Amino acid sequence: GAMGSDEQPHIGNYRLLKTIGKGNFAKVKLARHILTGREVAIKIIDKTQLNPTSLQKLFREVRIMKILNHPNIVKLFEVIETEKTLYLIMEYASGGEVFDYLVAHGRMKEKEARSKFRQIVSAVQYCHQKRIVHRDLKAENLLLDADMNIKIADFGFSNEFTKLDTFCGSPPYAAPELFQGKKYDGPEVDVWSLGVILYTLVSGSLPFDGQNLKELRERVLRGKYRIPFYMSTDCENLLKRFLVLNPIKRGTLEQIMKDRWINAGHEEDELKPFVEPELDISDQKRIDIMVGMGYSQEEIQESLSKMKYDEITATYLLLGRK
Amino acid sequence: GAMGSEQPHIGNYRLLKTIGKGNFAKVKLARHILTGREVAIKIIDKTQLNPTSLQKLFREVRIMKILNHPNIVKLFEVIETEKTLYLIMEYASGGEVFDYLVAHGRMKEKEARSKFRQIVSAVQYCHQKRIVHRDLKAENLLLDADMNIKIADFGFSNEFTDTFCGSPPYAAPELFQGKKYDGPEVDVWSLGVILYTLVSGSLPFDGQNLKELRERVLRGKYRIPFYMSTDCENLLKRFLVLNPIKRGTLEQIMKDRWINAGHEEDELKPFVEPELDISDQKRIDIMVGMGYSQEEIQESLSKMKYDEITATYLLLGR
Repeated sequence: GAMGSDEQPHIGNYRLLKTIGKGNFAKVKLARHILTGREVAIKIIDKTQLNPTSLQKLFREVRIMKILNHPNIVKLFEVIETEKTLYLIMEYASGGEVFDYLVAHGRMKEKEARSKFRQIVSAVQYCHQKRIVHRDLKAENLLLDADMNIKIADFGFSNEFTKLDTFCGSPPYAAPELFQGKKYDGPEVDVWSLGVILYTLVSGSLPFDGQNLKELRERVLRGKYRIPFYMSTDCENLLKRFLVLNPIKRGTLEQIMKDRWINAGHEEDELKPFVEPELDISDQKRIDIMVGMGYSQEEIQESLSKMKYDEITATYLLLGRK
Repeated sequence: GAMGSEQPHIGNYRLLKTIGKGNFAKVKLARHILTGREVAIKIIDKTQLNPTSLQKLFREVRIMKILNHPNIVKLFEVIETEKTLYLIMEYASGGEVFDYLVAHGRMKEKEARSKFRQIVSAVQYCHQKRIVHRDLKAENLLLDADMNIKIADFGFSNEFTDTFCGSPPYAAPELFQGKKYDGPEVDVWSLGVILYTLVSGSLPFDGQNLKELRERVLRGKYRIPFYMSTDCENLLKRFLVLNPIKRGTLEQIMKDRWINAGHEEDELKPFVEPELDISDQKRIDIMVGMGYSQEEIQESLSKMKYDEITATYLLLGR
């Protein structure tokens, strides 16, 4: 309700700073957590505009979001739900989109590229192991935070909840089996997209481009791409593992993590499937601070163990980093 | 005498369809004439048994007489002839829990909860009577007409029920470590596997052959579906513990949050067999109406003979 003399609007314990994404059934605002100081990105979804089927799908998606806990996937911090609106307090990536960065600053050096691709392959692999496939990757799915770390956004989140824009991003990342008419589900598809993502990181360009769809299709179906003169032969070899026309001949991410290029300069640190560490819900330094914010220990233990995504849990998580 | 070439009888029971045929034993649906109640009769050809099998058979009869729990198939009466043995017991019309799962999908946690309290109670009770199964399968959990659990053949061999069919997936990891495979801990692990089926509608560990099964059981990792409450997940982490020493005890597990949700003042606690009421006049008067003497009733009921009076009295209880 109005909070502070002459300040910005608030939802829940969050100060709303500025709209940083508009479009369709959803807005996104930058916000600051009053209790804690952290900045967050808050999804605002108009429930009003949604039918009961959408509504139910949305909630199950929000449930998936809760399960995703990876250093490179944007984390969910809190759900505030009103009568007309749904507020998803997400982790904030100020860096922008990866591909945008690439256009602005040119290609990445293979070392820089490797560091990011490791994170991307780790993140997308973690999602596959949980049987979450996206099958629709666009530039808009890969973000950078203020620390130039990869944050994957909206993975497993359907497009209804992010307007006539649905097909802008997809074709350059779509796998050839879409244009052939063979089945277009399965992690195989995502793998195709990841190879494309690799290419843009090290070349600063799309491996398959086109002035129109006809032209993009032609190239994608044919699967041929410049190996720019600067591209190390190991990088060329990695690409061969991702961009194979026949989907069953593509490498799984689990195998690909063993590749010579992905592991270069990481002798003792071979990339592996990510093992989710048990969330410590007993950090007493953190609990004491919240006691100080006027929350009872009884109530903290409860929201934490229950793992409800309310203001208590959020504060804890945000206290943080994260 | 005969019933007319119409269904045959044995004792006070009329014999309807056969519901299970195995080697050594058959099971027939039957109706108890005096009372109308539906029963299952296990018919065992003594004729074809060597002394050892005979003894195993009688141990299983001893064990049924001890176990009395609303969720363990009860014994009502025994009829023995020099050559045939009939055990008259509760009918479970619902079939096997796992079958019901496969047919109708997983239960909602509220539903899985109330079945699981029944299962936990019953096994803890057997452990309390010092009876440990070490061989939990799907066919050990049946459902009755009212959707209540009825554990069958707990504490038995399977000689009188093809045998290694269902048990590997419920087998405890120590089975594949050449250690000792006894102790209630094994039953506890299996119980963890059963939870998984109730809430998921499938198995936590599976494989196309023994090796594959072993590898997954030994690793002890398993999928947590999106729909599964974190409380349910936490409770599972108390049963599916690779180290037999670190596995939760039933008596402690009964106090779990999940186990008790929607039962705030009615927490799960070890079962306490009440003393059998042998003094229900309402029933006794009905029985005297059937031609039984007042005192032959006490004779039978005190001693607890599993004869025609005892069966009649208990059957009148339901």
